[PDB]
Amino acid sequence: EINEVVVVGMARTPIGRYLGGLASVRANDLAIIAANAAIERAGVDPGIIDEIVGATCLHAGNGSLPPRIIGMKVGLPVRSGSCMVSQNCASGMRATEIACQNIMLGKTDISLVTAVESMSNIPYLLQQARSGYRMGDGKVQDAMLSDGLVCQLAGGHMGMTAENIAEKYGITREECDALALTSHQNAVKAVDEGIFDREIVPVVIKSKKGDKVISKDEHPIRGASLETMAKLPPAFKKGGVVTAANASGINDCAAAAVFMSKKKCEELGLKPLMKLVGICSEGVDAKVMGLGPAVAMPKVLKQAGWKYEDVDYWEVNEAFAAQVLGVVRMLKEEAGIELDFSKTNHNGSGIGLGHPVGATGLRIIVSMYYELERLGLTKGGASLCVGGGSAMASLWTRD
Amino acid sequence: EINEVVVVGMARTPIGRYLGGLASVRANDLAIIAANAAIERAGVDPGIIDEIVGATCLHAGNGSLPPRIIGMKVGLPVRSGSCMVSQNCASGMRATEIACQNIMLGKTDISLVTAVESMSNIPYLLQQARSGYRMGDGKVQDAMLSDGLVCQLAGGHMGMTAENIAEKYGITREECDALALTSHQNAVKAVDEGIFDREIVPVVIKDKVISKDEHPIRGASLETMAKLPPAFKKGGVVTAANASGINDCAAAAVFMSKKKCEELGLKPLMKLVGICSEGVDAKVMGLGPAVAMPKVLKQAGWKYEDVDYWEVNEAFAAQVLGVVRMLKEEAGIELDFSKTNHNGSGIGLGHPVGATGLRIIVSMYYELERLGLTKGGASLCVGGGSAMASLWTRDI
Amino acid sequence: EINEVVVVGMARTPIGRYLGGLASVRANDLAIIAANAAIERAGVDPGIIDEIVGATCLHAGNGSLPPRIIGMKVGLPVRSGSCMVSQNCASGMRATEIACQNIMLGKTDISLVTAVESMSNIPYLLQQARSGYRMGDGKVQDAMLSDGLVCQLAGGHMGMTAENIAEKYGITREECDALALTSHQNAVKAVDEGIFDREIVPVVIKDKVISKDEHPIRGASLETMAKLPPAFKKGGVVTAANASGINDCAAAAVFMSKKKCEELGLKPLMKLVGICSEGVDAKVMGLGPAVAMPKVLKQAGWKYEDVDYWEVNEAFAAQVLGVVRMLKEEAGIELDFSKTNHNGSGIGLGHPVGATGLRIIVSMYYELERLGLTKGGASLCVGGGSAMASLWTRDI
Amino acid sequence: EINEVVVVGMARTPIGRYLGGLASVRANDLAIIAANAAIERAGVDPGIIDEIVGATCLHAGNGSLPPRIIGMKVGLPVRSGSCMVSQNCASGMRATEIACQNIMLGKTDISLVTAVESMSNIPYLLQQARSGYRMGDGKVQDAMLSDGLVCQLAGGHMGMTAENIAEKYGITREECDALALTSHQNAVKAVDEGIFDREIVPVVIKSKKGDKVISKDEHPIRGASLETMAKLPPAFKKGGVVTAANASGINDCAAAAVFMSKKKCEELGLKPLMKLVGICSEGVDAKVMGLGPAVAMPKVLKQAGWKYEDVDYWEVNEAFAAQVLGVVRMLKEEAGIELDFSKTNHNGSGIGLGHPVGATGLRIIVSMYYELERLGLTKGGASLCVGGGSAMASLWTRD
Repeated sequence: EINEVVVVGMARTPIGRYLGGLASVRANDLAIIAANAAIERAGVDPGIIDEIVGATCLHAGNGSLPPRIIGMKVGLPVRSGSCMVSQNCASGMRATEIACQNIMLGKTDISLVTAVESMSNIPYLLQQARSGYRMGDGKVQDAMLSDGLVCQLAGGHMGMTAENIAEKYGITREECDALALTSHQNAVKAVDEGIFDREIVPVVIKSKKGDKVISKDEHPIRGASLETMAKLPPAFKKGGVVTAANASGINDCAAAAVFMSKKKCEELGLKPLMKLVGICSEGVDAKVMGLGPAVAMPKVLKQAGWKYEDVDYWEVNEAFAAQVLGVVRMLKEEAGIELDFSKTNHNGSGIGLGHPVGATGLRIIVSMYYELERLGLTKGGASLCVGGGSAMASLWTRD
Repeated sequence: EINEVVVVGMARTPIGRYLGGLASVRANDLAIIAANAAIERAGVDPGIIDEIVGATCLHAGNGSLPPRIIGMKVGLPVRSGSCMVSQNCASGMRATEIACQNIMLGKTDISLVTAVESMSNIPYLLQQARSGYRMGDGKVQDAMLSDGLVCQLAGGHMGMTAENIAEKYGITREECDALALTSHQNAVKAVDEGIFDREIVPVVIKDKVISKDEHPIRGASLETMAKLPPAFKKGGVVTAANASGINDCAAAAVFMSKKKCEELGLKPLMKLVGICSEGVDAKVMGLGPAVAMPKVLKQAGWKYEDVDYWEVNEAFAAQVLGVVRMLKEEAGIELDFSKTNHNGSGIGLGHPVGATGLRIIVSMYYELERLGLTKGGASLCVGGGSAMASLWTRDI
Repeated sequence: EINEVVVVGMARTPIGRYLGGLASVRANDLAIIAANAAIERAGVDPGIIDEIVGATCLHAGNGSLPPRIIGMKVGLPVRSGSCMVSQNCASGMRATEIACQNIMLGKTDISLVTAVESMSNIPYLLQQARSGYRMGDGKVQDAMLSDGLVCQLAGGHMGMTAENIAEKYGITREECDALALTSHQNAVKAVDEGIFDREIVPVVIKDKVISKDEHPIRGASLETMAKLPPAFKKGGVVTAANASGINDCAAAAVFMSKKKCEELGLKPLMKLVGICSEGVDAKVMGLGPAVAMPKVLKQAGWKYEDVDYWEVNEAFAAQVLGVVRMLKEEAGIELDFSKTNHNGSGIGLGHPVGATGLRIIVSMYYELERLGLTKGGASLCVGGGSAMASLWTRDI
Repeated sequence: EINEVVVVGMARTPIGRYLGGLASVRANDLAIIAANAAIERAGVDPGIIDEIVGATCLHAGNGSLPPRIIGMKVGLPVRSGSCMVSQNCASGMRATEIACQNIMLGKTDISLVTAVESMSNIPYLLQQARSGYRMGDGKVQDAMLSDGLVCQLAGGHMGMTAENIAEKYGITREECDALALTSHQNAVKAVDEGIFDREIVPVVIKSKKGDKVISKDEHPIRGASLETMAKLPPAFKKGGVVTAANASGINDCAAAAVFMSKKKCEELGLKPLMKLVGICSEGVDAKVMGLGPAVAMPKVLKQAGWKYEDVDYWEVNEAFAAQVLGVVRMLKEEAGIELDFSKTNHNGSGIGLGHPVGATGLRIIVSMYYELERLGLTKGGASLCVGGGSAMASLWTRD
């Protein structure tokens, strides 16, 4: 029969601003810092880790199979496995599943999962450079948009799909700005109070004149007020309800985690932090991808036999304020769920802290656990929508 | 209670030459052709497919999560799952594992796997364009190399790790050119004989049509191989002819739990027996198969002799000759070439990286079917070192 | 006291096709070949040449002040002067004027003029690369168009200004295709007959060699011209075949004061009589010659009848038919095609922009020499409108 | 016989910093501002100007025959001539010659000369984009270097040729920094005192929130001291004497001038500012291009029958401090000239004010005149070295 899987170490870097504090740190070097932190915290010798499952949305520019580069540099054995997975925003959560199911089936005993996105260092593409443009102008493409944020099925930017959710359920700019403010404010609150200090591993910038250190998330807007939110123009559509402040940002980050079979963790005398309960995907139409969590969360709860009210804390990534309010509505209408804001996103989410696409899937799992630990809770869950529709959700317990 | 996994449909496009007959068709449309072919050969309604696991080495330029695009265009339901996986050369073989483990654990009942590489359409990269070059020249990088064929751990192109194996085992070029020739000739023979016509779905150009593998060096002679200069090292044994080629191709397969196939009334073609990864040092990643094949065999309770036929990709002639030998010295295996790569391999037919991992699986089965055999296996080395191997049986 | 100006040596390379036989040779090395040819045909020691006036339309990609590089490689003394001039299509004809005015005023005694366009090697531009794109797609611009063929004043490609002339004078396509055909056929005839062998210096490829003009549409028929679609306007009279082509070529000439040529014991080939510019509105820049030819004729005291032969570049069939007519209506000139463009022109032989201005001068002379004639003239329209014209005589 | 030529109007924009105040103004729009200023100051109807001779070093990116665009936009008649000339740093001075010799020979009566270089907006090149890179990496080239500052004949940057002059004549870092300081200090002096206000025409940046105006040259280094000059590292060679402070800068600018036959200026009742006396080129080896002025200045003086001491004021462009000190030496050794620093570059030159390559050739002529006018002098001269060697010099008088 299948093994039980546990998490033994978890870490993430700060979430940097687009072209901000971490713009000088390429994705692989952020992954190495987060991976080393998780490995040390677990107390496992990197030489016995069986594989690395690396998550990222934009491979381009980071070399041949970056996860193999990241694994070898943190000391994985050359015998270890390596692969790179992408499910857009849920990349880190799908890497977690792939690794855990490998452990479930006995294929591995210890698996490293890295999730990273350095959106400040995504290159531009020259599509016709190989065979030549022959004649006439072409396009030098921003890969972060053409290969990531701009969905072909949706027809435009992710923000447009949030506008669809606002239209369908009739969400207004006032409701979006209200929710968005709390995220910026909650994020500001937790950042300055040091709530993220435990999970964070700092990133050190090796400047020539000196040596700077990034230890704090830097996306949230300080001094946000309900009237300041109302002063921003629409960011993606004329008269659209989505703005830069009520929409998740563009950001850099890397998260990592060490997973293990329950019995391997016991053999090594290590401390299991929490146990995988469930994890799965479930899609919605690309044009309303934001509602994915409203179908993934009930599904994973069914697979595990839990009721929504059983989960002690939730980390539901806020891609856009309208997107969240659409999830609340769909969860009330087509599910029997009244989203418990008192046990969900306590310290801000994507809107306030940012959305490093490739890292976020695992980021919210890391943050979920450490919030459980700070509040002495037991059962946690994390879900998030995905560009294209295929959303994910996962459930965990601290035994 | 763990579910049995069977393959109901498989397809692949012809293996086009670098900048050749398929250069005008992008990766996504190549994957769509193969997937539609595998779907109709399985005879399943694409509306009930639970997920797509898409393999490719270079995502750059192909849009947002191509596997989601590929799935929706071939008719997957919006509730289906989607993801992109890369294990360099074995990407197609890892996507298979991922989908098969989803079926093993009951997460899904029907999973579509696509594996594609359009190396003719890999874009070039401008790394400093976003923040600006400010002053001074920059680099317009060939992503095919910087993000694929050139490995930092190995210190250079994949061909250097082939040269490293040559030095380790003192493999001369004559052995490299001799193996390469038989790979080119075998590919030419099987292409002209139409052996690949069953597995192939043709690519229509919007009105020309490509339907034959076009990489094999025709008229290859023992001595034409000797006149070519080394390609990656001064005085090295690796040449363009005895090295795998750069190519375009797409392969697809529809997997299912055995209970689902019976319920739907379809015919399982072969059942998964074993699948696994196992790595070697990046400097000699070509030796990967020599550790992955004995492992998957041990995992499955199979001895090497049980396998009727193997599809073992030839990344480089020196690499294969190193695998033949490491298997002899550190394993108890004398590689049986009479039961391995009958119809040319990576050297003769080409190496469309993203698709190869699954391509050899497809070629494996149809050779089992053509020879009335039962047990088959496939394995391949991987850039970086993490090789893979798999075992299958038609005796469901 | 103003000095008399004579031409002692002239040369030109074959007119290669866009991305054709000369695509591998850059502008500078094409100019070096022509210049060396003109130098030895003049029989002058390049060490005493006082300056080089280099013409080209697209400097981008050819290094720092190419004319200085060209001069030093063909053996000009370091004390020599150097400069680059551009009047789009007439660049070669303006460089000639500049050098001839330097000789007229005693500033120099020997001036070398090179005129080159390697349109196959014009680079693409990244306008935002320096400061950064920050976010969002950008443009990779074809400089050949943005910095040359596409004119902002005219509102579009050079072909639209040809269409504008067609509407102004109601010129149908049948007239355009008919003139185009004779230009293609005449070019084919003269190419095969070796008439251009005297003026041509062949280009050696490092070991193939190009020596014949390769643009003429062979087997051109009245009805093949009618099946081609319009190229620049919906329902427009301009097609690729009746429009001038994109090409590569270099021409060179060594000018001298008549007193210097006698002092050195060399043979003057022809003497400058008149040269000037005169513009028209950019929207109908093709009509330029209809104002530049009567002006230079008036400037020189020559009537049109005095000129034995003309080389008038054909930018577009409609453009020439407009020039023929504006010359009739506003000037007293009925353009004598029996004494104009005997051996194909821009439509048949191509339009290597930077070189054309001087190329037609070279072709003019050798036709005068081939026919034993004396007085010659050359003129051409220019992107933007500032056309030029010149008059020459072998009766020094 | 040949006509006498006069200048009737002159203007230039401020010299902006590389990527500085004028980085948003493309070369053609700077040329239009300078051209309109010169035309208005001359008091000539633009509809009768016979031609425009446009000077610039880097055409790329500025459209089809920019001088024709610039001429039509300032109101030249469609009958007028147009052409673009380049002699690297002497581009503006060669455009002046071409136009003047056209007037000398009766080909034109009124000629507009524009000289511009917007080095902040020089594009990058993709050389193999047309036919394709086929396979392997290429180079995305900085055209300002590959097509301008980097000389193939010299083997490297212009700064290297200045190092050759320092080596040949044994010029030391101390002598270079001393001269360079005075240029920065003299430039600072004249800028703040408004000495350039007459010749300058301001450039207006049409920002959205507001409207900013550039009216002052912005290259000179404020607070320069002899010890601050000694603190900068070599900019182009190990242990080289050339630094960013003692080397001319990278800058944006446009200058323009209206030239006329003496008799055409009289017919229109206009005021001739000064009369062309002489103008010519003379080259030196590309590897020591800096010494060009030491051979061009004596030559033009011979053509005109003047002695060096006859010139009331000189504008000799300082490309590099070592380059100038080499000119002083060559003028003393191979010419009989003791460079009169008391009548040369009173208000700083290329080192202090900057070196917009395409505009400088005419810039120093404009500045030369207005310094003559401020000091009530009569005879002026302007010369400058050129990348590759072909240098130029010109002589003028206020009658």
